Amino acid sequence: SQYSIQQSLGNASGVAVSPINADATLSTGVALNSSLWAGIGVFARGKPFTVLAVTESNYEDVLGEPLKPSSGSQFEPIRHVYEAIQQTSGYVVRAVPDDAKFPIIMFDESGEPAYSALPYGSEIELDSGEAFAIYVDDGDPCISPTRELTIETATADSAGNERFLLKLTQTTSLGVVTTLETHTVSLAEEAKDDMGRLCYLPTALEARSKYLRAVVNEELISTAKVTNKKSLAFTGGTNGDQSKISTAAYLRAVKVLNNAPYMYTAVLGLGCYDNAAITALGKICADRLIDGFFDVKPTLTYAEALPAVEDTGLLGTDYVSCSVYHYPFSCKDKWTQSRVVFGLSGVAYAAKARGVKKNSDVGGWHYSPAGEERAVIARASIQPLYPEDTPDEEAMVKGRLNKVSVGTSGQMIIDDALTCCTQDNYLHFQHVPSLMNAISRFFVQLARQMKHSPDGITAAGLTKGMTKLLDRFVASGALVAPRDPDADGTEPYVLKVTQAEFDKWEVVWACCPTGVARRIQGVPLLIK
Amino acid sequence: DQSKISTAAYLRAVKVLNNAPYMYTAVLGLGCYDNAAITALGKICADR
Repeated sequence: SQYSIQQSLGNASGVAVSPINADATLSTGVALNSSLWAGIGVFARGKPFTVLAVTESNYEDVLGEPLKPSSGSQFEPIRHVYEAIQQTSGYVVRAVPDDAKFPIIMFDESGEPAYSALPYGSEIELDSGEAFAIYVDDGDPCISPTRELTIETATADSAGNERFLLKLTQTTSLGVVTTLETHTVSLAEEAKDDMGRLCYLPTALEARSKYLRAVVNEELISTAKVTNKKSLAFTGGTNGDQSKISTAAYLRAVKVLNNAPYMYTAVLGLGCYDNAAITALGKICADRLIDGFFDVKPTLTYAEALPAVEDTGLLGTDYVSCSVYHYPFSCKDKWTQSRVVFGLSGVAYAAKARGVKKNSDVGGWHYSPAGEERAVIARASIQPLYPEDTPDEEAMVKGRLNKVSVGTSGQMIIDDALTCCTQDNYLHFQHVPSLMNAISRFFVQLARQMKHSPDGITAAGLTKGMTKLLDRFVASGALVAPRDPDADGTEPYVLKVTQAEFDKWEVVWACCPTGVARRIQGVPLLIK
Repeated sequence: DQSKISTAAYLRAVKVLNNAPYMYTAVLGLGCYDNAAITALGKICADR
């Protein structure tokens, strides 16, 4: 019609405006100064084999209350999570034993309920007389506190379908009874609630409720009717024995964590001392170009610590960014007030996060996770496990094992930044791989955004983006002038974007990383 | 019954709005949660 604006204007009278170009102002949003930690573990409450999300204000309820050290070896990951959350949120994966079962309540045409329990990861087959089944997907075995489900009759909708109110409430062993969630659902395939949302039972429970799930029987759903049932009771749920877990469960959990569609920059090995799982997490590091902080069993003597590092499998050249720790000390627990021992992965990641939060523009990735201002260990009544033994500093450094010490003022600190790389070059320090991986991740983002463009745009865009990013790093202070300014020039970074064939755009950037200050030597002199 | 309306009616209404001989600088999607209608209104934006 009129007031319309064309864009082509080919060989005919008229006026047209071309669409806005906006190609010389292409930025990239990656937000490099952000770090999240991902880990697997064994907990009390949570959905098994499904990626979770833990923040500083919900971990207690999403992951359940902390376990008890006297129960067994399952008390480690909760403490690791508590020590690592202090800085940033993260993602966890809960792995359960084989015989863990969740409760199920199955109804019928008349409405008389029946109870059962089914192992995790299995769907439900409905009997002939069963109309619909409701089960709990929070992961809690519904043993303490108990959980009760109530059905109440409600007013029918405008169309005429009957909608009933579902109320699930938790009751503690002491006697405290509080409501937990409520809904208005119906068995009709098209009925709607008062607010207009869909009220069909399966989809409604799946979408708007994070505690329950339901299934229905298509044949019997037409004639199904529900009565008024008050104060039902889930039963049969059982978390099983969590002391022992087959390596298959850990492998499945780490595979799920691999396939998780999220972003994280640390693969913390939360209290999982299994060689296969540690190797898989190292593979995750190598694949995603991130950092890992694993730790050997913190109950081995200094003599057996060295062969265990070779055993755990990351010693080689593929995993150049994974650090291995060892903390053979005792401590007094924060919650249960007992004598417990656990690892150092959480504190190592806390040190790394404190380092990465220093710079604000691009984030400081060049700070090593050690020292007395960024890696202090906060515990209670640290009592050494083997006071009669002594470290093996030279052997530890040759075997790539970071060691704890006592810094100034008497608080224990981490005093090494050595990775699992065996080659004796710049790559075995901790900060260099992290900085290079940050650059590589930014490059991947930029090139993915800029793929499939003509060479004229591509060359200029790539050069501009890389020059800007590396200038930001140099201004931050992570790159310095080369050590020998005679052969390899005098610039911190050298960038070269070239074409190899019709489409092989090749970018080569060489950077000079900063030098950590690990060994300091003073030589006093006297002047005649 | 104004509860349910076929997408044909919404398409006809948005076509009439497109062909309207007036001047406006905002194409507010007043409480119409239909994918086809929203796409048509986006077309109106991109055109005018």
